[PDB]
Amino acid sequence: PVSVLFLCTGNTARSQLAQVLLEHHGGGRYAVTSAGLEPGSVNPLTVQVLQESGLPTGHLQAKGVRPLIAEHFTYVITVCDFPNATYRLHWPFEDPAAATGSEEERLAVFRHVRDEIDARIQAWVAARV
Amino acid sequence: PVSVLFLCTGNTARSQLAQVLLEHHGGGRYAVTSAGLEPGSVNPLTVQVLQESGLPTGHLQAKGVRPLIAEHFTYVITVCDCPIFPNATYRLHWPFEDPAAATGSEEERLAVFRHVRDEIDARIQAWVAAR
Repeated sequence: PVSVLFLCTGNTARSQLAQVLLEHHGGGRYAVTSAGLEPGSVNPLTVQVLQESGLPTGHLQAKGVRPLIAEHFTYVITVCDFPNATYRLHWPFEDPAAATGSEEERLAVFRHVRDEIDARIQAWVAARV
Repeated sequence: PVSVLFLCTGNTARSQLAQVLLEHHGGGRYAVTSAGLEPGSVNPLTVQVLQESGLPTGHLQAKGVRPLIAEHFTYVITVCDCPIFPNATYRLHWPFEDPAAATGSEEERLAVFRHVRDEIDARIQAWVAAR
C-alpha cells in the first residue's frame, strides 16, 4: 500500500483527525501513521468529534516522530503551520486545540476542522484513483 | 532555599502539578523544579485544573531530566511508579495515579486530574509543615 505519515506538533488533534479520516476514506490502499514533534495526549474533543462521525478511536495514541526518523513514507503530509519521503505535502489547518471557550464552543471548532480535513482527504483519495 | 526536583515519566502532569503546588504552598523558601525521563508536552488538563485553583501556569514547560542529573537537590521526589542524583540529599517517593491515563470525555478526565491535584496539594501542605 501507499504509506502516509501525518505530522502535527503534539499528535493530539489535527494529525489524529487526518489519520482516522484517511483510514476511513482510503481503506486498505494506504498504510497511515501520525506523529508529532513533541507528543502530548490525544485531546478528548478529538475523540468526541471522530466518534460523532462513527469513526473508531480506540487505537489512537499521541506519539513522537523520533522513532520513525529512519522510516520512509511515500507521502509526509504536514498538517501544522521529516527527512526521508517521496512527496512532502503541506495542508495547514487551524489548530482546534488552541480554540478557547466552553467545551461546546471548542467542540464546534473541532467539528469545523474535522469536516475540513475530511473534505481534503476525500478529494485527495479521489484524485489518485 | 531548599531545592526540590519533582520527577515523573513525561513531565506533563503529576510532576507539573507538584511543582506549581509547592511553589504556592512553599513560597520563596523552595527552589522547585520538575522534569521527566522522556519529556512530552504539558497536558492542557494539567493547566486547567491548576488554573481552577488560581495557580499560574504560563511558566510551565515539559523538560527532560538529563541536564539536571549532577545538580544539588535537597530532595528528589519521584511522583510516578530514575537517574542517580549524586548530589541529592534525600530521595522520596510519592506515587500518584497517572491522570493522563484516564480515558473518556473531557469532564471525566478532568475529574481524575482534579482528584490527583487535590491529593498532591494535600501531600505538599503536610510535607511543608513537617518537622
